[PDB]
Amino acid sequence: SPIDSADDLAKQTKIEYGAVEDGATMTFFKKSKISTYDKMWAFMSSRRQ
Amino acid sequence: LSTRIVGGIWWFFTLIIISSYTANLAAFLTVERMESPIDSADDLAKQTKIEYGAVEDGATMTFFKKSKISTYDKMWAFMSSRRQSVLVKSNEEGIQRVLTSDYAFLMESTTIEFVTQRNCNLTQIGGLIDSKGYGVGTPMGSPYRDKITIAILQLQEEGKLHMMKEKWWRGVQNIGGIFIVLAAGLVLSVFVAV
Amino acid sequence: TILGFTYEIRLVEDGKYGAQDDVNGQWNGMVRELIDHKADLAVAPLAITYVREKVIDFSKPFMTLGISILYRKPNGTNPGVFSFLNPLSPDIWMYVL
Amino acid sequence: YVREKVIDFSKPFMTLGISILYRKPNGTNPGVFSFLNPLSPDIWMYVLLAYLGVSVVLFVILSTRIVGGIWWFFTLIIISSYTANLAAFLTVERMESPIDSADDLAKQTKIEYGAVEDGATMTFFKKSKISTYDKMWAFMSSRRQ
Ligand SMILES: C/C(=C\C=C/[C@@H](C)C(=O)O)[C@H]1CN[C@H](C(=O)O)[C@H]1CC(=O)O
Ligand SMILES: C/C(=C\C=C/[C@@H](C)C(=O)O)[C@H]1CN[C@H](C(=O)O)[C@H]1CC(=O)O
Repeated sequence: SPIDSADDLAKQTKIEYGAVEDGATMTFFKKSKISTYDKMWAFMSSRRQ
Repeated sequence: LSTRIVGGIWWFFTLIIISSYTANLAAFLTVERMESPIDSADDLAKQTKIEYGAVEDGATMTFFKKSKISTYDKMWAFMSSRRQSVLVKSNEEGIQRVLTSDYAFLMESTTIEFVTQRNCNLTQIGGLIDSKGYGVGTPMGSPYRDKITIAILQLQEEGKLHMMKEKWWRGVQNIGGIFIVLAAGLVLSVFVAV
Repeated sequence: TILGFTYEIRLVEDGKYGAQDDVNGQWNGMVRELIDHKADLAVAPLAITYVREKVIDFSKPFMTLGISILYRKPNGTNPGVFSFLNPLSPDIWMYVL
Repeated sequence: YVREKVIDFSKPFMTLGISILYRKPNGTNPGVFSFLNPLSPDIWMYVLLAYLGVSVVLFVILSTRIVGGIWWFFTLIIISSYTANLAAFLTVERMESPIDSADDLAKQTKIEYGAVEDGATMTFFKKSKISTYDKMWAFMSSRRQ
C-alpha cells in the first residue's frame, strides 16, 4: 500500500531511505529506543555508504 | 454472416468486462480479508500509527520503568518519548481520548470491564500483562492485618466481595440491492410488455 | 464487623496516589499522607508498587487483576447497491452505456 | 554449563535436541456434511426467488430479449461475486501455511507456544542471542503468567 508513515518505511525495505550523515539526523534515532526508529537506524547503518 | 461476428465480438467484449470486474472484486475481497485488527500487546509494541498511553505519576508507569520484557520496554520508550505530548493524568481523560482520537488506553481490567458494561462501543485487548493486586493497608496489631487472609478471604469465599463486584458494574446488502434492481427490471419489462 | 472501630472517611489533601520526585527523593501523595501526622497505619494500596509495599504493614491484596488495553472498536457496512460503485470510475459504466 | 559448573556429569549416553510437538493438520476435513463450506444460503434463497419471478414472467407472457438480458446480467454478476469470494477464501487459505520451523512459529502469534517452567529449554531460550529465538523467548516471557 501507499506508505503515508515512517512505520511503513520501517516495514518496507524495497524503497531505500536515509538522511544526512551529521547533525540532528542520524543522531535522533541512533539514541532512540523506539522499535520503528531503531529498525530504521539499523537499516540506515547497514547502508551507511 | 457478419452479424454472427458482431454478436461474438459483443460476447467476448462482455466476457472481458466481467473478467476485469471479477478481478477487481477478488482483489477487493482479498485485501479486505487480509486485514487484521489489534489482538495483542505486541501490536502496540510494534505499530506506532496508533498513539497510546496510561496514567501519570507511577503505578503502571513504574512497571514500565522497571520493565524487563523487552517489548514492554519498547512501549515504555515510546511512552517516555510521548510523555509531554500524548499522555493523560486521570482515567476519564484517556477514555474520552479513545472515543475521540485514534487512541488506546492501558488500564486495569476492572475499569475496562466497567466501561465496556457502560458503553458498547468499547473493547478489551489482551490478557493480564502485569499481575496486579488491590487491597487495604492495615495498622500494626490490627485484627484485619491477619484477617485479610482469614475473614475477608472468607467473605471472598462466600462471594460477598463478588456480590459487591456483581452489584456495582454487574455485566445480503449489495446482493439485496442487485435483487431490487432485478425487480425494477422486471417492472420495466412488464411496462414494455403492455 | 471484624473489629468494631470508628472511622471518619475523608478526602486526601493532595488528590494523588503520589510517587516520589527523583530530583528530591521525598515520596509524596498518599505515601506522604502516612508520614505527615495523619495515620502511621497504611490506608491506601496505591495498587501494587515495590516501594509502596515497603510501607508500614502493607496487607495482602484481596483483589487480583491484570493490565490490558481499552480500545474503541471499528464498524462499517455497505448498504444499497455497490456493484455500480466500484473503485473503478463510473465512466466505465458510461462506456457500457 | 549452569549445571556443569556446580555438579559433575558423565559423558552422555545419548544425544538429542529440542523440537516442536504440534497437532497433525490431518483432520477438520471439509465436506458437504459440514455446513457453510460454500457461501450463505440467503443468496441462494434470493436466486430461488429470482427463478420464481422468471417463471412468473414466462407464465404471464423484444420484451423477452430484455428479460433474458436482465437475467443474464444478474446471474453473471452473482456468479462473478461467488467466484471472487471463493478466490479470496482460497487466497487467504494458501497465504497461511502450516508451521515448518521455529521462525514460522515466531512470525505467527495465533498459535501459542511455550515450554516447561524454568527447564533447560527455557533457560536456553533466555540465554539465546539469535533473533528468532530471542523473539520466541520474548513471546514466552510476555505470556509467562
Ligand atoms: C543538512 C544539514 C547539514 C548538512 C551537512 C553538513 C554542513 C553538516 O552536517 O555539518 C543540517 C540542517 N539542519 C540540521 C541541524 O540543524 O542539525 C543539519 C543536519 C540535519 O539535517 O539533521
Ligand atoms: C489516576 C491514578 C493515578 C494518576 C495520577 C494522579 C491522580 C496520582 O494519583 O498521582 C490512580 C487511580 N488509582 C490507581 C492506583 O491506585 O494505582 C491509579 C491509576 C489506575 O491504575 O487506575
